[PDB]
Amino acid sequence: SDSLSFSFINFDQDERNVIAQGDARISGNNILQLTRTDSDGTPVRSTVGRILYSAQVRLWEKSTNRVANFQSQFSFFLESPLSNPADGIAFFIAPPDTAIPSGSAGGLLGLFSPKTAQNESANQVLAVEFDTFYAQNSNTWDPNYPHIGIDVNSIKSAKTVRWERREGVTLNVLVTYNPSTKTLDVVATYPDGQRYQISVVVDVTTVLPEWVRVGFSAASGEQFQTHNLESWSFTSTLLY
Amino acid sequence: DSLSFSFINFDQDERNVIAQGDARISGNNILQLTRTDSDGTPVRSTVGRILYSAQVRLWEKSTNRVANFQSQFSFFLESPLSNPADGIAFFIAPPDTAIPSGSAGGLLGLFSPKTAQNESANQVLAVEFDTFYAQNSNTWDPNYPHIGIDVNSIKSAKTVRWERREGVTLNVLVTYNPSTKTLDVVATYPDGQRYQISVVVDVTTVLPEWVRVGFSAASGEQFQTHNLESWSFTSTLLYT
Ligand SMILES: CO[C@H]1O[C@H](CO)[C@@H](O)[C@H](O[C@H]2O[C@H](CO)[C@@H](O)[C@H](O)[C@@H]2O)[C@@H]1O
Ligand SMILES: CO[C@H]1O[C@H](CO)[C@@H](O)[C@H](O[C@H]2O[C@H](CO)[C@@H](O)[C@H](O)[C@@H]2O)[C@@H]1O
Ligand SMILES: *[C@@H]1O[C@H](CO)[C@@H](O)[C@H](O)[C@H]1NC(C)=O
Ligand SMILES: *[C@@H]1O[C@H](CO)[C@@H](O)[C@H](O)[C@H]1NC(C)=O
Ligand SMILES: [Ca+2]
Ligand SMILES: [Ca+2]
Ligand SMILES: [Mn+2]
Ligand SMILES: [Mn+2]
Repeated sequence: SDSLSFSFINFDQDERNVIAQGDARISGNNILQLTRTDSDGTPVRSTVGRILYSAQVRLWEKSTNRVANFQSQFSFFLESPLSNPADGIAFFIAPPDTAIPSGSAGGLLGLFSPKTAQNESANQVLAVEFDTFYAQNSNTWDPNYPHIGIDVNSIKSAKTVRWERREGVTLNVLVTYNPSTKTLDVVATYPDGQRYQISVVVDVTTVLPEWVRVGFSAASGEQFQTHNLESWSFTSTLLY
Repeated sequence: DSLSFSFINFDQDERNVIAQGDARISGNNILQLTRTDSDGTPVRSTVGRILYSAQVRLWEKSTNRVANFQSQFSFFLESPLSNPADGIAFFIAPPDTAIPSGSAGGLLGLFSPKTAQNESANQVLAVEFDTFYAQNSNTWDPNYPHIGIDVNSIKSAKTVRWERREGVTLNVLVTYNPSTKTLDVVATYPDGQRYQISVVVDVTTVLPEWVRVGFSAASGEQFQTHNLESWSFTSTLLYT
């Protein structure tokens, strides 16, 4: 597999190329609802939901030293009745058999396990998070404000940019990886043009195995919010 | 909504290919569809096929959408025979398509003998590169080597005369334009010799909404290797 690209303008309830994990569901409105809701559609506590595209991505090839670029465009919105809505949605890359880690329903966003969430040598996850909950005595790894973060085998982001949550408002996001500069880029924009940028230098060949899957994860612990992905398009090309 | 992938060559640890029958990846990273012996010599009575694992949304009734697609591939054939058989085809079929019974020969791994010329029993769209045409056996063929477009029948809706070139790679582009409902084929040899064949066909009447795409080849009493060097594919669903 030298390249893979796909696009979801919206989500089909009869979608064939998605792996749904945990509470992830596609609504009759063609929205992917990651975290669980009750019978009235209200977000609930202690829920994790993830999707992965079924086709695997060859992110790099050790035997010829090729490394893939990639680009992921998506838009999402969050809804909650709470003052401190939690926990956040993330675009992430992980090994093809990745499953929801134990104890990940909360600040670990469905991506990490508590005893190893800050130990990079125990993880294989590259993620772009949209973190809404940052209480310093529980989400201790976080900056003390909502943020967009790039996670490199740790729930403690290698870099963050301050971010404003907007109840029910769609955020459009472009994540790009340039192999030649080993730069992972993140641009996020609200409908009014309000923008957020963040980037890090990361060598994916030391962070992830050669074959990966790509997708999204969201979680709520004691505090909750819905995490609604509306669209997603991805592209990756393996290059010398 | 859309999908694209490419194989510059074939990885022996591929994850997104469904192989059927005798298809395998060689040490040169070539997809060898039909069976070969231990010296790489073609053998009788063999079918091999591959399908990309991710399913293609070829059309959607409820939104009156039909997808375009393009398939770019290079293959070469080798045989010691003066009448080498039977051919390779790019094809599209329902997602659970399996090698039909009796299809190791002129049916190209695509059709079953009883139903091979009965469009009412088949769900196959294919572009075939047919090297064997003996009129008392492959009665459905024209009496010469040919490239043909097959619509639910081994009897091509249209063919163009073609020349087989031993061991030479043929470059093929197949495109489907849903606004003109035209499937066309441009095949080119390295010296520039070109072949053109096209058919007005409405995919919504020949194939289900969800399909898989790939290749098939076969040999019956006569034989040849059917070697796929590369394949790139893209498909986008558009309003019609
Ligand atoms: C109001 O709940 C906060 O305080 C509780 C007790 O001090 C914590 O248990 C709780 O943490 C859990 O929920 C948060 C928010 O969903 C989550 O980030 C964390 O991982 C725990 O699951 C929260 O801090
Ligand atoms: C030399 O074999 C030819 O004549 C034989 C006797 O009539 C046929 O059996 C034979 O047909 C089978 O092989 C061909 C070539 O591989 C294939 O096209 C056909 O489907 C049969 O499997 C061939 O015509
Ligand atoms: C980090 O994880 C590694 C194994 O992946 C382990 O050997 C090490 O003890 C861990 N370090 C800490 C501080 O937990
Ligand atoms: C053609 O196929 C259809 C559907 O399988 C079947 O009903 C019909 O009897 C066939 N006609 C023939 C055998 O010519
Ligand atoms: Ca957090
Ligand atoms: Ca034939
Ligand atoms: Mn964070
Ligand atoms: Mn033919």
